[PDB]
Amino acid sequence: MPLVALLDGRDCTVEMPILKDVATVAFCDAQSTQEIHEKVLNEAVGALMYHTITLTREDLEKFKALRIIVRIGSGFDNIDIKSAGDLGIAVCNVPAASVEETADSTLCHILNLYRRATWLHQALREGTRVQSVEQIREVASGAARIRGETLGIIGLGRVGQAVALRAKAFGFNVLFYDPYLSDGVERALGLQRVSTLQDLLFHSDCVTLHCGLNEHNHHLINDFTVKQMRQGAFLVNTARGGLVDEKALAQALKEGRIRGAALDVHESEPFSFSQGPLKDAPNLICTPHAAWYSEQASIEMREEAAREIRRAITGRIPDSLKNCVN
Ligand SMILES: NC(=O)c1ccc[n+]([C@@H]2O[C@H](COP(=O)([O-])OP(=O)(O)OC[C@H]3O[C@@H](n4cnc5c(N)ncnc54)[C@H](O)[C@@H]3O)[C@@H](O)[C@H]2O)c1
Repeated sequence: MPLVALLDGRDCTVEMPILKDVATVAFCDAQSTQEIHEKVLNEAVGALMYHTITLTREDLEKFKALRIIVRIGSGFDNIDIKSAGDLGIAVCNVPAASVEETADSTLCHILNLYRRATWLHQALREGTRVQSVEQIREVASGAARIRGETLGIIGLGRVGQAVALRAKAFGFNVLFYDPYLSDGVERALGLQRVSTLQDLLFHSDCVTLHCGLNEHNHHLINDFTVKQMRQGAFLVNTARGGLVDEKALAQALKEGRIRGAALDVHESEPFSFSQGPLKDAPNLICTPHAAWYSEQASIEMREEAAREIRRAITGRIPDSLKNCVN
């Protein structure tokens, strides 16, 4: 049978029953290309991969039989799909499984910044004693009233729309910037749309990123862009690290130009509070790229990825594929 390999993973239990009579399945548990055994490079007809490994043109050229790559997730910026397309390699993803999980994690981070739950809990872990009202106000200093605040969403796709709908219920004003959507999309949803990134940053009290990382938005938030944000604004990023210049963010947090930030993604992952530009940045909440996760979402995307692999080997590429992103 054809060989299909899980590149940056070791567990294939969910995929096995779906691919049993279709392909030989093997895993590499690789963090890089040089960790992928020769057999895979030479014979692999298909590959399943998460977001922890990157495939450049050089890497893709090492596979000699590879005809399809399936990202067990939605973002495929860790792959050079254009070169994959040149090498005759179809690339697909699983766009729907974690939409709600990610939007809910986004709202969690937004609420943690406004309500300071994570920081208040920590203050308590460190032994802070809050006996009087004066003490309560001091320890919770910065906790804000949400109603009336403007939430600026950058990228109104699947997650952006889910966040917008949830945000409305807390009394947030929502605004969004998304240069690729057709006009009128904002009407059906009852949201306000702005024409440029600068307008969105200028009017938002809390900015949330929900765009895919592409060739035109690397470091969308940088030293120039950060200066266009309101004083004391919050930044939330559960989209892609690299959309944000950590150096510009660190300074901003240190200078107080940005009151706080919540990041589930970072320029360099895995993330560490002892390494990088955010080394000793104040008011920073971080999570290990886990916004997408729930037991149900994980199983859902893995079985969908498995089926897509099955369609590619049993059917016709790219005709039989449901989510090829070319
Ligand atoms: N950290 C996580 O766990 C996790 C899980 C799922 C998705 N994500 C990420 O969240 C993002 C949104 O995914 P969806 O929500 O699933 O993706 P999507 O493809 O449905 O929507 C992305 C939206 O961004 C818009 N966009 C692209 N470039 C833009 C720019 N420069 N400015 C404004 N808008 C821009 C697109 O037109 C599109 O509407 C992606 O980057 C995805 O990789 C992260």
